Amino acid sequence: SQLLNYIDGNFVTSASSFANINPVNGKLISDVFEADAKQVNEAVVAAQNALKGPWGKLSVQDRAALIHKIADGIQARFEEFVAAEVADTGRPVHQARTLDIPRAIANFRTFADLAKTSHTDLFEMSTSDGSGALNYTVRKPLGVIGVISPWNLPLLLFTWKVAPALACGNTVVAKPSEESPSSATLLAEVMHDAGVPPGVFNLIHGFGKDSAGEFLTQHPGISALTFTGESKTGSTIMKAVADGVKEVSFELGGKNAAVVFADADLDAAIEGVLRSSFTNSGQVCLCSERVYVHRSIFDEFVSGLKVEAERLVVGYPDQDGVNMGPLISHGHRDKVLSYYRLAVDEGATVVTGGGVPKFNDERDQGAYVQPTIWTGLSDKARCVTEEIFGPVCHISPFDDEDEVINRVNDSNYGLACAIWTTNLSRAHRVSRQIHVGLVWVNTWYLRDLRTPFGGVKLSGLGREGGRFSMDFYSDIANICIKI
Amino acid sequence: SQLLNYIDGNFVTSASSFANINPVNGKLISDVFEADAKQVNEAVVAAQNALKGPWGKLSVQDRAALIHKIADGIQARFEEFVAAEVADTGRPVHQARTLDIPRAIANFRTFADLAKTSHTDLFEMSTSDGSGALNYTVRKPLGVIGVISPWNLPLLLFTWKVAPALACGNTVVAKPSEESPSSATLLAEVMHDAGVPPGVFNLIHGFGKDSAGEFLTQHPGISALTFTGESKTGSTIMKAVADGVKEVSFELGGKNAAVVFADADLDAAIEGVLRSSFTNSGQVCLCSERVYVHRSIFDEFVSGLKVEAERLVVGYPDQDGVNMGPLISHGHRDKVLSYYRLAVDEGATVVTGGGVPKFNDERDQGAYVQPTIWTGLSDKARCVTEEIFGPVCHISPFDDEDEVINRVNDSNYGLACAIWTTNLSRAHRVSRQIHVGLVWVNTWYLRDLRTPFGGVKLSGLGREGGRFSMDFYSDIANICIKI
Amino acid sequence: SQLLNYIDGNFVTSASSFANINPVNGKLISDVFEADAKQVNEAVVAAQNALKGPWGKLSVQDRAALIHKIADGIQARFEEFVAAEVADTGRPVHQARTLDIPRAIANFRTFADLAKTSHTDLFEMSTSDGSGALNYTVRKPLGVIGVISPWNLPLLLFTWKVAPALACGNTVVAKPSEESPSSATLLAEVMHDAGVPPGVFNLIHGFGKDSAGEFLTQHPGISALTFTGESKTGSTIMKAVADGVKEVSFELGGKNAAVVFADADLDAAIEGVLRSSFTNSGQVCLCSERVYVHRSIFDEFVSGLKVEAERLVVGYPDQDGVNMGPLISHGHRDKVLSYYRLAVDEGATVVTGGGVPKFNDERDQGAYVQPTIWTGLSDKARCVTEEIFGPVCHISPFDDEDEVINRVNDSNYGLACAIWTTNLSRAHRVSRQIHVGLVWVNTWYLRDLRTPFGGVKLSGLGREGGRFSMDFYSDIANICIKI
Amino acid sequence: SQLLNYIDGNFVTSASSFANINPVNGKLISDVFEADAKQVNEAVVAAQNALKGPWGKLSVQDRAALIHKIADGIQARFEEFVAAEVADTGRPVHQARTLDIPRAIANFRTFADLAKTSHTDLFEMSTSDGSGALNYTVRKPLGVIGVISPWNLPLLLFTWKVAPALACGNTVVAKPSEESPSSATLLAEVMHDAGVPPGVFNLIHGFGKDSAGEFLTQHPGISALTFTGESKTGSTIMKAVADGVKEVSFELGGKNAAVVFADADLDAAIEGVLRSSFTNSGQVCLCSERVYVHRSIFDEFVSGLKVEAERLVVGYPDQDGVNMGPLISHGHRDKVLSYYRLAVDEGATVVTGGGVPKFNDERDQGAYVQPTIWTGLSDKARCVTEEIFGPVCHISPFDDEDEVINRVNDSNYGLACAIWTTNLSRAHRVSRQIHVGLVWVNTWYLRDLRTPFGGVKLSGLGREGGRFSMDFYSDIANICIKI
Ligand SMILES: NC(=O)c1ccc[n+]([C@@H]2O[C@H](COP(=O)([O-])OP(=O)(O)OC[C@H]3O[C@@H](n4cnc5c(N)ncnc54)[C@H](O)[C@@H]3O)[C@@H](O)[C@H]2O)c1
Ligand SMILES: NC(=O)c1ccc[n+]([C@@H]2O[C@H](COP(=O)([O-])OP(=O)(O)OC[C@H]3O[C@@H](n4cnc5c(N)ncnc54)[C@H](O)[C@@H]3O)[C@@H](O)[C@H]2O)c1
Ligand SMILES: *C(=O)/C=C/C=C(\O)C(=O)O
Ligand SMILES: *C(=O)/C=C/C=C(\O)C(=O)O
Ligand code: NA
Ligand code: NA
Ligand code: NA
Ligand code: NA
Repeated sequence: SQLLNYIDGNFVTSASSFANINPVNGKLISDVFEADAKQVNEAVVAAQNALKGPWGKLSVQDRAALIHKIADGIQARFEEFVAAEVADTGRPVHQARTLDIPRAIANFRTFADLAKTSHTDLFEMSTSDGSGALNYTVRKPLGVIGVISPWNLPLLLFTWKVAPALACGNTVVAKPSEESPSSATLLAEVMHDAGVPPGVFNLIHGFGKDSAGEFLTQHPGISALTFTGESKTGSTIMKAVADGVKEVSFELGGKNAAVVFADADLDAAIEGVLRSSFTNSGQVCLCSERVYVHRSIFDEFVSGLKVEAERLVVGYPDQDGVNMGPLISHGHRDKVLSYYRLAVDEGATVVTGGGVPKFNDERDQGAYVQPTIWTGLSDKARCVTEEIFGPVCHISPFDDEDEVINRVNDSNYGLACAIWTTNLSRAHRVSRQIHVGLVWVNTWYLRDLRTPFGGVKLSGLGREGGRFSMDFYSDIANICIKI
Repeated sequence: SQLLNYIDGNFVTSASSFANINPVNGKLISDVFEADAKQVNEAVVAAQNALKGPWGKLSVQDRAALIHKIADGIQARFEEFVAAEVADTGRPVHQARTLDIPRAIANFRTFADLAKTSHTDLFEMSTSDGSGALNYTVRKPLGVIGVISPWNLPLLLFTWKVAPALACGNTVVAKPSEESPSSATLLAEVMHDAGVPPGVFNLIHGFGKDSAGEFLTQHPGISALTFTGESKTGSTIMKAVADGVKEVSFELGGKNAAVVFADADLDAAIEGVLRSSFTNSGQVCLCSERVYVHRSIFDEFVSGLKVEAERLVVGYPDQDGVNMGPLISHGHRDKVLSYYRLAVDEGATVVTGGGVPKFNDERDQGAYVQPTIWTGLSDKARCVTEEIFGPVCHISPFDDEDEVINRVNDSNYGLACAIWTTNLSRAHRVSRQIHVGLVWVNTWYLRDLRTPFGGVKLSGLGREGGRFSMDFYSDIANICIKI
Repeated sequence: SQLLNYIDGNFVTSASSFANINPVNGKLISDVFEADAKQVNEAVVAAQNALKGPWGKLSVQDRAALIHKIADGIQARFEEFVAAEVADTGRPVHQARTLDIPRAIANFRTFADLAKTSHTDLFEMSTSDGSGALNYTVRKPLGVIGVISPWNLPLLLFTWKVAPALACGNTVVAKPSEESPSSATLLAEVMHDAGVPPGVFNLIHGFGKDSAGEFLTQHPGISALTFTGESKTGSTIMKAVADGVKEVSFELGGKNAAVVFADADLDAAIEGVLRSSFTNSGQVCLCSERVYVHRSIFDEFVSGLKVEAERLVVGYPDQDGVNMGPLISHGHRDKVLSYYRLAVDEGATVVTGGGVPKFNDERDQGAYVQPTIWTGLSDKARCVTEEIFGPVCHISPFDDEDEVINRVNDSNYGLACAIWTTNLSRAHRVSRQIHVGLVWVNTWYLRDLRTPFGGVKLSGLGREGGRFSMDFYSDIANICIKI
Repeated sequence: SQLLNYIDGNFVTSASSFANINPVNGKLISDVFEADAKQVNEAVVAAQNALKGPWGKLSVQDRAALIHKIADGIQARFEEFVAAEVADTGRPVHQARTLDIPRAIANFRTFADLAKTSHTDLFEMSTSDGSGALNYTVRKPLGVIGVISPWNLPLLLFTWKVAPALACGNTVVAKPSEESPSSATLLAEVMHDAGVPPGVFNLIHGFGKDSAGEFLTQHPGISALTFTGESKTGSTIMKAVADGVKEVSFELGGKNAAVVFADADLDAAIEGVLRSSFTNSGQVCLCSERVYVHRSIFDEFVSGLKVEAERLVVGYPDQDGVNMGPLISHGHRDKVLSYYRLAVDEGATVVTGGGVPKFNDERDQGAYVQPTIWTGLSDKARCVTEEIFGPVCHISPFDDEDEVINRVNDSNYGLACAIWTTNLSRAHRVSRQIHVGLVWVNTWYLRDLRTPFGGVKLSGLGREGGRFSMDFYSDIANICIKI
């Protein structure tokens, strides 16, 4: 497979290519052409020009119809996108079929609909002469949106940004993770086939520092940079755009906690924490890598989770009953296993997992690790405070509600939290005190696309979703008429 | 000993003081104690702790009531605030009495009221199991808000940030401009007398780089930094908070245009542009330093404006009929005069002004300049493209509507624009094509505090005002209940 | 052709039928089975029951998709719907193709989208015990919506009610005008073929008093009655539902004015008033039957409008260049002609029209009248104060802006007004003073479906459109959780 | 003591008067002049005129400040208002001090605040010529609001309607209950002393039918009628305004249930149903006259409530620990006692009360009744299906969740419901299935004034509160500008 850039209506190669590797077996899947600085310029300039072309003349209704046409395009190639997403990342086929590709479709449809329904405000005011004035606001395209996305939910996160950007009339220069370039490239094909005017959507491949990613953030021609990824990368991009004072929107992961209270449905909570720790092999920014369980049910909770975790099938994306594929790459697995070691050095008890499974086939050339549970670490351990981004959790007992709220909040991060309790007052009382952008009670990662999505502290800045995306991806302009 | 810091409920001095100069005559008004890094730490920690004190326990109704009491406290000492604002800045006593102090009181009242009325959102969704779920959002205090304000509308802009910060339940560490520290110090005494709990509002004095401003900016304990001032300082601040990924809100001035079309009420447009160019001696981020006038009325407009500008009385804040005071400082005076010279060098015709008036009294030791009108420069002239922040405007003819719209938008800034026209279609057609955050038609700087206020490009990031401030100064949290 | 009721998923006849007459030539088009009280009761009960079936279990997104399927079904038979609407009413084919059927399809799509995007409110509050409470609101189906619609824009107005009813999860019993039953019956076929569950949508044919309309109105099983038609009829319906305290929504026509100021674009105003007076042969609740024109342009406006009126082609629905078809029925024509003589008796100058065209072919057996302009009546003339609902307008001069505002507002109706002026202040200053639900400036009947649509005084009560429909066709419930 | 009408800024007598009776002892408190038809017309005409006077030139800020001055004026005479409401109704001094008078003050403050903060909508749209159009909406005063209020919470309910009416710029003609005219007459003095312009607020005394109530209702000069009281009276008023098609808003009582599930905090539920049944001697539209208790806790619950009920002190309004005053009147006690008898006829077990207390003093000439509890009635009994409006409740056991939901909903009414449960899923799952306007979980009659308030079925029409009031008491006008 060859994966090219898509710049100003055309697919183009580059001076340099890099390998896309399948993490299931270590095999080469494709050569990917790295955009250089010149090509990034070309994309941004094309994006700037396209804003003054046909795209800029479309009614909101026409624009929304075309975006639905994009989403029809993905649906018409549904299985091709499933296969591309699975090949890049090793994620289970059922996950790609139920979470990944459908969400990418729903992202475009949801924001296409919002572009049609959304309106703005009218404020009337008195003036000293008695004639009054009126202020009204409009939303306009911000301009060229730079989009930089990660490899953990490639098409979902890539379209989570591209859909609202296009729905708001912007043009886009978008750079997918070098680890998972395939579905974004098929998306370029869908755009092209749907007749999206040239320059409106541009796809550039490559890495971050000293590559397409960095060149994007440094380009004076963009009006905003939306990014999901590692928190320190957020800081770097924020510095990079500072001289342009570009608008920024960041979701930057975290060190999320699950809390299980004594009145929880215990079997429900065990299954739910199994899902929150090990979904996508723990490679969701929302995963619970810290878990607090009331002392009175701690042992029974830990025993039950150990049993469920050792029932997880780890293997081929299409394997019967598969629950976990590999990590995204050998590089990421190096990081995760170095934390597996660190946990033991910090004095953890390894409840289950802690290494890599032996398959006695090509999966041994892949990037698999075992689902892993720890117990016995202090709230200050590095494995309990630093984002690992693997299929792991540490479990600790607690006694008191105010105490556990403090321990959950005692973090430089604050993206998400999951709480288990059957008690009505506790759900609402505790949830509002957790210092994060997203709380789930008796579930996890349940998404209504209209809700504000973002984190606090090192976990991000701004919110996206619903009207928060409609506001971020638009110039909000106030027009005051003296009457 | 004159102007003290206010930290954790105590007025405190510092190791070093600096002079506050009266720009009317260059005399010393007061010594101001410069907060050092330790004192800035102390203020941030105290604000962090106050979030856990009784301030954090107030209901929204009680918090609002207390904010109204701060406003009452300003009103109670109205004329003292006027005298402080006038002493620091030389602004006309009438301006301080009508624009500055009332706006500051209205800032607290409007955001107190919005604190009580504002509400959030309820989203219902279906789920696989048929029982559904609820997402609802809440606003919570962001935490400690760092406020850095400029010297041009001292109390107005300082309260513009402090009022919504308090209304949203935050605590505050605020650093007013070294040039105009008096009214913010009186506001501290007002907070004290009102019984605002210690730590909730903290005042630190000093400069930017290597002083209280830089320190505030780099402190890990703040949750956001809101700033009004020069764009390049905005960029410095954006880099400073980047490692903490702190929320940011910037309004950074610009090079604003006024446009007068042939069908304007000519007398009103001349009066309007006289106000937009010379109010506060041209020291408002919203002033029109570039003016475009349809060729059919260009000479008449220039003639009329010249006559009106030369009627302006430049003098004492309590001078009979006074229109303009001095610039804020000799240092700012030097910048402005550097531009007055550059304008001649760039080939400008000096319709009026272009130097400093000769008063033959103590005003000669202050920082006055003349209101100045230029003509004959090209759209690329430095004097036409760089923010001067003085009482000056260049006037250029135009012929076509699409032409003038392009020349207005050909700028790295985009804060505000004023359009003069009596034509219904043109007003709405042209206003929506101007790439700024704020357009006024047939008026200027007419303010409804509910409206989104901010700029595009180098002129800012984000919006404040109304629900935009309620959002920026709050954590927006989403809570999802599985049923 | 025979037109059946549709009740509980089955097309059914009745003991009695009535004739559907083509107003172009007076010929019989169809027999229509009249629903009796007994069949009305079956529809209401089937609708109640359908709330507890599969319909009531659809997620909002699934309900919206099925509603888009209804719209797809109409589109798939677009030309059949065009032919049906034309046959019943005589409207020009081009109007059916551009206004009527497209708006019916748009009505369903607009409200299906609003069903997906709309959300409700979250209010937090403090309590005595310091634990606080939460109030959240939800939208639920009101229950069974009774829909009674008029003959002037049959499918347009029929679906304007049925679309939001269904979108909000209600079930429906709908009674279209006896003059225009055909497209409603086609809509019933589309609903059936789309798989809309039995009892969700019920179509009952008949008249008002002592027939289907009245019986629907009197049935205790409905939860609301939405109605567009004659004002006195709205009053009757309001009395009929009073004992059940049913929710009601009425749009009741009016005696709308157009105002042409001295600075109007005269040719555009002539064309605009031509359209506002004579569209659909003046059979729109929104038509201008009163026109005020500034004295300085009155003679030229009257002359220009006479020319354009006499250029209108009055003829067959598919005749080349046709502008106007007949009135809906002989009965309506008797009413209109009655007013035409009354105008003469009241002292009117007949500028043009005032009678019936003579075709010397089968159209003479139809229900045609001529477009008619009057001049010289006083503001108290009956022909200036009572809604005629034919292709007529009276034109009167004025001198003063406040004067004409008073004359427009001096009416027992207040549905719409159209104003013509090129002046920015005038447009906003005048529009806000007109006591109507809807003002247009320099256009007429330009519809954005998100806007509140409705009248004041005798012209209606309640608003529909956008969120106004979502609120009216829903129970709004507040749920207060003590924490 | 005399109570006059207040019309066009003047207190005026009438050709007739009637007795205001203290229900504690049947002693005459004052004579009340009964406005006649001529006087009502004079009030409506004065309110109509005042719309064009100084009231109507008020900015929204200035109008709100005057409204707050009205509130201040009530606070300034707080104890007098307390005394007037007690005298009229016999309510405990304590309830008047904490519930009635402060809520009346909060009603004006909350709507004055809303008046300042509320804004409207801007919708942009494409047009066929490519220039587009703008639709913006505005709120204007509806006109003259007719207000008719009941005697159970005289000032609270009088001001609940009057406050938003005035906050929206309307003028008011208000008719308080014949049983409780005092606090409203004091309000008129406050309005007057506050400088409220003549004609803005008019107070007319009298009864319903054939008196000031009915006359208001039939007057063609009002624009709306807002009413809280008996459901049949709402049906009467709806017919009365129907010929003018006036806007109507009704809150019409009900037969509200409380539901106590087995996992309720039993003690809390016992206390909560005590309050919900006997507050204001059960004369609240919101009281729980039907209570369902899970079978497993039924006997315990009844036992507990009997004991708490017999603890209640029934006596003088100022009497030591008084919990209950008398009924409002003798006529009303007759109605209630008649239900006490019917309960027995219908076969009910009297757990407690069921008659009148015996004082051996002036109170024996009052209108006291005992707090009563019944058991053993069927769901169809008249005592369990008809509004008594006394301090009575019937308690019935239930077994299943879906069962009790069906029984709660099996009512021609639907105002409020209180649910008791500690379970998170149940509380949300059950609350949304109750067919009422208002649900409380684990509390009762907890009021956030921003929330929508109203009932379904016979219990009302429309919603009031927050923006629902701002919309009902305003004309919503849409203004569409073609560009
Ligand atoms: N947007 C406005 O309203 C506004 C206001 C004042 C000045 N200006 C512009 O800025 C120019 C210079 O004036 P100025 O020097 O007072 O503006 P400045 O932006 O440098 O300083 C304004 C505020 O920022 C603080 N500050 C400065 N440097 C900082 C730093 N490195 N870190 C943290 N805080 C810092 C200052 O102490 C002051 O409170 C003017 O000529 C004008 O062009 C704009
Ligand atoms: N607002 C509008 O758009 C509109 C539309 C049509 C007619 N009108 C006015 O009404 C006049 C007469 O026309 P029309 O008789 O067809 O209008 P109408 O108001 O009497 O009837 C319209 C609809 O209401 C039904 N209806 C009539 N009486 C009823 C009753 N007592 N109970 C229940 N339903 C009833 C009809 O069957 C039809 O479906 C026209 O001349 C015109 O002035 C207004
Ligand atoms: C009345 O004759 C016209 C009604 C039109 C509407 O209701 C509409 O939505 O356009
Ligand atoms: C009915 O008896 C009580 C009504 C209460 C209100 O309307 C309220 O605002 O609290
Ligand atoms: Na890969
Ligand atoms: Na100074
Ligand atoms: Na017909
Ligand atoms: Na009484």
